[PDB]
Amino acid sequence: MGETIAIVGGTLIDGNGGVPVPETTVFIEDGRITKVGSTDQIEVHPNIRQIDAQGKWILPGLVNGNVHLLDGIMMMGRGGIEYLARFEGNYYKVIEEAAQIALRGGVTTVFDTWNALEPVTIARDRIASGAAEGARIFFAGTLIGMGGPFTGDFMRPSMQARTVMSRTFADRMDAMFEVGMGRHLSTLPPAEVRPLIREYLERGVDFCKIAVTDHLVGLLGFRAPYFTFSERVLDVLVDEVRRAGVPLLTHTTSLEGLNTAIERDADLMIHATMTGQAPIPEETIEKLLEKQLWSEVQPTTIAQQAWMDSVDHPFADFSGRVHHENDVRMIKAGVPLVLGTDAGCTDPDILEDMSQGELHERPWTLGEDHFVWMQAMVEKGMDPMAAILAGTANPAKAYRKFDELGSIDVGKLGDVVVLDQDPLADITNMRTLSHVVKEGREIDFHGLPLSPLVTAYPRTANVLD
Amino acid sequence: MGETIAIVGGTLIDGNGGVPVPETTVFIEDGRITKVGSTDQIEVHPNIRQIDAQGKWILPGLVNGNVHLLDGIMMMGRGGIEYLARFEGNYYKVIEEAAQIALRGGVTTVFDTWNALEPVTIARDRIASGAAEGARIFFAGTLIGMGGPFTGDFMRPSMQARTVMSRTFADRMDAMFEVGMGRHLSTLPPAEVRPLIREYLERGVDFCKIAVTDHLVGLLGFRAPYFTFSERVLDVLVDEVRRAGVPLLTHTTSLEGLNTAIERDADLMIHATMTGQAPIPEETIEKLLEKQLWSEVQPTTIAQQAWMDSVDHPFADFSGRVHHENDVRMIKAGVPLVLGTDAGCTDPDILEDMSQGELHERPWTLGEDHFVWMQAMVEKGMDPMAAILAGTANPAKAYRKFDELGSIDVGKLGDVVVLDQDPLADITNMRTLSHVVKEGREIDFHGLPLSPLVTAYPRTANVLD
Amino acid sequence: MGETIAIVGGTLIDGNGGVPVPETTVFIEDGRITKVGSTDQIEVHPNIRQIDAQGKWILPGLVNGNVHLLDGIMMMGRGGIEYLARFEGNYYKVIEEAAQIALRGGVTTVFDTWNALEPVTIARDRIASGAAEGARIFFAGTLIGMGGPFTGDFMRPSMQARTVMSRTFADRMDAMFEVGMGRHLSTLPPAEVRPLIREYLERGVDFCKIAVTDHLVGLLGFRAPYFTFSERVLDVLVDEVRRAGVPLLTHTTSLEGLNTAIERDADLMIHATMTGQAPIPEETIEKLLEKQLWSEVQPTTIAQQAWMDSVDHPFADFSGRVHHENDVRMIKAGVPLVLGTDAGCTDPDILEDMSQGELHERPWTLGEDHFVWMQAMVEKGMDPMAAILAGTANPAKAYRKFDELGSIDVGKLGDVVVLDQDPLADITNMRTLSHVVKEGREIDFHGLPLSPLVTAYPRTANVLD
Amino acid sequence: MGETIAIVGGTLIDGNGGVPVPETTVFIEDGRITKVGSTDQIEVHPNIRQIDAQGKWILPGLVNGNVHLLDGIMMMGRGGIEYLARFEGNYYKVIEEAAQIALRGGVTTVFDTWNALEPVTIARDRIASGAAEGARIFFAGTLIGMGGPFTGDFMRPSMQARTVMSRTFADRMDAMFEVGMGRHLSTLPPAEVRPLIREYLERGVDFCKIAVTDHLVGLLGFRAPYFTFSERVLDVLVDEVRRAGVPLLTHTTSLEGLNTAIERDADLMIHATMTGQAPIPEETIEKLLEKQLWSEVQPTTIAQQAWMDSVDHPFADFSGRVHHENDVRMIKAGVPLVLGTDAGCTDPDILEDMSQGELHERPWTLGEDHFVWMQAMVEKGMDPMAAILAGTANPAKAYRKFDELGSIDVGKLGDVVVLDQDPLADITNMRTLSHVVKEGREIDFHGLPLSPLVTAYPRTANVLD
Ligand SMILES: [Co+2]
Ligand SMILES: [Co+2]
Ligand SMILES: [Co+2]
Ligand SMILES: [Co+2]
Ligand SMILES: [Co+2]
Ligand SMILES: [Co+2]
Repeated sequence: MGETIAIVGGTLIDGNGGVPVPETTVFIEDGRITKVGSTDQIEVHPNIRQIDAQGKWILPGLVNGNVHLLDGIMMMGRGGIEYLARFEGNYYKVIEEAAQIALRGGVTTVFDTWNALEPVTIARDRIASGAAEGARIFFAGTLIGMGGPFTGDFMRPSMQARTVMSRTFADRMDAMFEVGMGRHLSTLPPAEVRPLIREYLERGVDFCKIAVTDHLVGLLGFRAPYFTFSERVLDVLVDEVRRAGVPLLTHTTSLEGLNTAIERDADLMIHATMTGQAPIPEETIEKLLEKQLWSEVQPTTIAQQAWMDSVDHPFADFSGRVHHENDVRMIKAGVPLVLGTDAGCTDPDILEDMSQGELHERPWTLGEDHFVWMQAMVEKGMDPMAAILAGTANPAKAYRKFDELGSIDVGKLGDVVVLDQDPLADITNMRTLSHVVKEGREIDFHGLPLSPLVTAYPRTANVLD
Repeated sequence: MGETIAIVGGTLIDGNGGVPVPETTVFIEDGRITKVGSTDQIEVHPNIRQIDAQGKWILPGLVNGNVHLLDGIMMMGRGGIEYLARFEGNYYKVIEEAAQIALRGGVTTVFDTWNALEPVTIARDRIASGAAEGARIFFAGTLIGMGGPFTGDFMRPSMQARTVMSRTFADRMDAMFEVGMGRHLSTLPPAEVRPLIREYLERGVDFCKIAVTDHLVGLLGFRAPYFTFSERVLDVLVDEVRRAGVPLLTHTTSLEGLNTAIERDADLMIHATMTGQAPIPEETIEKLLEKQLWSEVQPTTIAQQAWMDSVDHPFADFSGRVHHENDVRMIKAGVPLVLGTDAGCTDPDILEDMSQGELHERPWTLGEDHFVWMQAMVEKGMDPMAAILAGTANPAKAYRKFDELGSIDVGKLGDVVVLDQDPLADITNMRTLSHVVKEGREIDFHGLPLSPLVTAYPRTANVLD
Repeated sequence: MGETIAIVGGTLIDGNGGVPVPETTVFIEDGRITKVGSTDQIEVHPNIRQIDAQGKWILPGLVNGNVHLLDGIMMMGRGGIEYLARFEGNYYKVIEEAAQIALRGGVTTVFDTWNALEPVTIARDRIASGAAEGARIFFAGTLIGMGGPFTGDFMRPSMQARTVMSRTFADRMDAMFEVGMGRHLSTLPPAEVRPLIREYLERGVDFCKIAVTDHLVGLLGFRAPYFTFSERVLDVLVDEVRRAGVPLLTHTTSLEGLNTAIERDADLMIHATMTGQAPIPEETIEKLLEKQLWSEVQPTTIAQQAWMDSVDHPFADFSGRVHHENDVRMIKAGVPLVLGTDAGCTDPDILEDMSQGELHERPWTLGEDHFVWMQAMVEKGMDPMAAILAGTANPAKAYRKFDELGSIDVGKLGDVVVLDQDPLADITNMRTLSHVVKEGREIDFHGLPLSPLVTAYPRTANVLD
Repeated sequence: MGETIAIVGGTLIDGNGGVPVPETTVFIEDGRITKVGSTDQIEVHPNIRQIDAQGKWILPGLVNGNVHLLDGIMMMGRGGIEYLARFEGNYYKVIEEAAQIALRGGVTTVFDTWNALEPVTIARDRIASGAAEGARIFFAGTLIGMGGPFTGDFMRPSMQARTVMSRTFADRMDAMFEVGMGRHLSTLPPAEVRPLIREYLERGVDFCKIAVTDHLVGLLGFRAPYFTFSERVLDVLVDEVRRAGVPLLTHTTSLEGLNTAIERDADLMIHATMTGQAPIPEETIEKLLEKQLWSEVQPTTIAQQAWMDSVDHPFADFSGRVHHENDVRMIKAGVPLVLGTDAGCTDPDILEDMSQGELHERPWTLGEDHFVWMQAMVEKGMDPMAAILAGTANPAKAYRKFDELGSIDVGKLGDVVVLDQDPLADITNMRTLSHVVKEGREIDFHGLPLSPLVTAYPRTANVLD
């Protein structure tokens, strides 16, 4: 799948954190970066495709450490039934479309931390083999110990999908997301858990995410967290994940969940600063610093948060108040940080419901969510370069892919983006994409997605042959 | 549109109620009945297709006075969202499939008293023109003064679809069912109602059904009925319907509603015997007998009603108790009765939820509903011949189509069915279809529907190209 | 129960609409007004109690044409169960306390248009006989054709009390409000309705209120009104009310309901300008003018309405937008208008839930609601004198009590209030009460209610003997 | 506090499990047992009150290891609001009434494992001091880590009290049950949990019950259990409980919860056999046998469980199926068992809702619950003597009160009951009480409760002075 190209004469930001290098040239052959250096210092035979990066900035291909290519954030409110019913038969194409939408924003690698295993496998495999366009996918499959989209984990007091849908359909959806690893694992002794997780890991996942704490925030609010498992069952899960040799992700929503994750040396802790609206103790930050563990955080911009607060939004507490303070203090301490957003490609019927306030700097809008993330983190005092490293090298490191991707270095995959303006002068300039390259192949990124499916709109009631 | 055929040597039950005529032959040319006579009295040039009816019974094509080809009854519980979301783009084909399923049951003409106008129009016109297969369709479009499937008229206290769906989708679905004739009509002065119903009737409906009473039984139960309109607004609606020259249907759920419908000389009174679990007064029945108005009734069988009562079903009061007694008394009195069922082709995911008891002699299962109706009515004392007429000639008379269909008479359309066993001996023998003929064309009815859509099952999550 | 007193030397506003008379004296003997005229012109032997009305204004005792002394507005949202459970055993005392709270605001006569018959009878009879303090009560008992507080008439989609209370208690409350005249009347033929309403009227009510339209606004919103009865059953009810010789009240929520009420010559039409957010036609206003019928209207102040609109309040449409326009146009046409508010004495636990915006110029706060009403109507262009007549003579006339009360005239009951400042200069000066007299007895109105019950607060968990 | 009496000539079942000792006499002085011996071996100076026990059986005062004197089980369905609103002001008297109803059933000591702290304190102290009648009370106060009756811990998907009640009342009720030890504890670091539980234990509780697992079965069913706290927070709680010198109780709803409780050497494990409908592993039972820890279990009888299954009751899985099998296996293994029921004195309006089947051998009906427990356990194979010990000596042992009560031994409190029939011959004969003695004082137990409060019925709407 690799091709050959040269990105010529731009200011290079290679993702290793150093001072940027002007008039630099990147040379990619057969997918891989072979030469990085000064323009005058190396030659481009004109049988070779070139991009003119003069006056422009060269960055590695962007990396999102947490997306849902079947839109999971939606399923936690309105729209789950209609979306899943509408696209049954085509989930892998929904996933490919979402990957393409991510690619349209410069993101060449996505890490999907919750999805239905079958279609995300199909889509990853098709994208890897050139059979389909889109960002490179690595996935967890399901979240261990969490129920599917029609269980309590996606209910609200006034929103209970199972009251208005067939049990059969609901069960069929819950099964394709749970894959046998749902809430019932909490009823089992450790020796019955071990084989189930061992078998699950043999199914081909790139990493494993465990629900250390509950996923009941839609039902109970933010200040009543639980643990999904006893700690010895949790340790069973963790040990089997280590046996399988894949990275360990955690889902936590309390201070004690966070500490518990830290003491398991999690490779990546998803929304680590979501802590039941209780402030993270200095001790916990000191552990993150001593152990050099990666925390993913999911912030809101000043504007989005203010809008949320202005309408008493139900998820105003997800990133607001004490969690905002957590983000600020984590930044100021210099802990290892990873970009992730829970973003997905939201159904247009649900988008059409939304006010302009809801849409402006919306954190879950796949394709723009990473721009917004970097903006929000910089609004909280993060250094623009660190913010770029967060969306580039850091997730590669956390997921153990930094030998293949995440920085522009010889031997690594030729994923690259070119920006018209300086992202270190203004982080919103990350939006100023003009070229996108994946494995040395330049992408017509403005013409993505190739075959609109979810994003096809408006919708015709009776399509005539 | 029409073809030529002859049905030979069967006992004729012609639909006019007379003594059955043995060793009879029916001859059809270009869609029209040209000869009815004794067998040995008419030659069949044997280049002409023949059906050997010896030892068999010949009936007119069956007629159902009330169906919903988009399954409305379903939308009054679980399944509306998934069903409408899954088949958006294809509603007319859902309707054609249901029409074919009706045809598979011996029904050559269906009267649809609530549906979405655009797709039922498309389907009717394509079936009429030969572009699609199915029973002949006549329709009301919407019910004047009723809300769409995501309004109060389909809610239950613990079933509120709008709480878990996008407003945009809900609104789009309510608009294609309401077509501007929803609950808001109840807020208008008469002079502003007039143009809306005038314009509605210009959209090509075959008849018009008015909500004399409410449709809130799902929300409030059976003992709290309302009137939808004032008397003078009702005067406006009725006047405009009569001026458009189409039959007037009514929806009534109370004794006063029924009386109000009788006083307007309604052409057909849908579930006339549903009257708030209050018994129909003798004077009302005597009004029905004197004005000779058609009542559609929707009974349950003994087994079904008993299952319903056993599991304390929400709609046990639809046809149970006082409504059963109403049915019995209407039968004994000999009022004019019409077969109708509110049946539709139910989504297989919803059917798969059902127990054997729910499914057995289920009244809303399109394709078997009319058999079950006749069984149920004969269980209550109806004369089998009367029941057969209720499902052939009587609907045609009520809808003013008896000049074209509903009996086997010279000049009428050549819609015919053949049974292997005597329906007058045992009404369940209506199920023993061996031949079905529509407008002279014999139908391969065991092979319907042609292109399973709703009824395609099981459903595949990811269909590979 | 009458006593003797003289109100000396104040500017008299007698309620007949004329220019106010300065230096006037009102002389009451044994409950009745015996002399009204110039101060110099008549003598007060000093064995006689006097109030010094110098520099002050003399008005008749205030009259509220619509209250609920068991707080009905509350039962339509949160708090019904706890209130009714807390005060079972003492409803007549709740009612007396509320009457006393009305008296504290200058209101000497209240008309209660929905309540539980037994306790409102007990309280009226006790207040009339001196056994208990409070405003004079006249009542309807229940609203004919409406369900009790635990039926659909007080439900909202997210508020269903019967899901969390005993059926037994709920039924017991529904019975004491319905008194057999609930929703089931809609299921009956006219000849079965007649005796039930005839019997109900023999139970001792002062007037009868009929639910011409539905009471489902909490469940369905404002733009889906129904009629409770067929018009001939409605006419049965109306005729029996005329037979009984008591005033006819109507509840309407649509233009057609309003017209229907008008064509029955209703003595008082409660919230007549509540019309499904459709504008009242000129023709309907012309009928009100030609027939000189009384309309009660329930407006909001500019401030309260703005607050409601600022928080998307669920009952923002009760008096806002088109209904505001209705009020304005009714005022500008000069139709006969009556003050009423649906106000009650709200449980303090429910008041404690409320923001300051909700409480400021709240229309349903018994004891201040009439001040607010007059303010709101004057904000809409009503003449202050007409606004005073609306809360004084007009309800007396509508309910046919103007021969006994509602104006200061010889022969009438000696109900009087004294104000410190001029209500014709600023209508909020209606708040400046300094004396209150009922049947010639001066009231220590600042010390009401005598025996706090509902208003007793805070509430002690364990009261020790 | 104590009195003097003698019980003469009965078959003694003393609570220590030995062979029953015929023609025995028990002698009590100033509340204390001083003599147990053969009849003809001890003289009764006949100025001393006597109970003729000839032909009768003498048992220790019965003991219930788990009740709720404010009826908690009720609050998990319908009735919480009405019950708490109706009796605010009088909670301690509700508690005393329930204690008296326990006493009416032969129960002289009750252990209340969830209640509101203030009123249960008041009631315990007044019963202890002679100021009120009833069983001796020992209490936990609240359940550490559980929400109050208007939190998620008492919700069902279609039962959300807070949707129809004032926030103020709900909050006030949640505060008096939680006492600051609610769900928010799960958000805290260990060092901030420590002072709260330290201070909680200083408020005078007799023991402390910890929510090891969740209390969301009403909301999520039985197969989705969680842990309330991390291991180290649980360490803090347990450490502080042990340091306060009171018994440690646990609430567990999973196998891992049960194992976690066993590993902490809990003094009593409440509904130990409720384990997510997953069978208890043999190794857990063997742990119980080796550590000899007390398990409270809450079974259903055959009839009751069968009624429950017949009507598909929400709590059929509380004691049915795998939990029944757990009970059976625990009985066969001979683990230490304690009688407890979660029973309370249920509001008569709620009882009046119930069918005969619901009421028959109902496990939560205080005053009969312990009889039903013993019946249910003997139905599962328990030895009647063992069952009797489960309801006398065993709770006293688990709560560390066996030095004072639970057997008839010299030095212990003179709590005694007399039966007319042999409970070892048929366990239902535990119902044949003829005498009840508390601390030497014979109780007029047929005359309890003294002052019906909750149980006063029917309820009068308007009580005239
Ligand atoms: Co060269
Ligand atoms: Co912007
Ligand atoms: Co059958
Ligand atoms: Co004199
Ligand atoms: Co003010
Ligand atoms: Co029994």
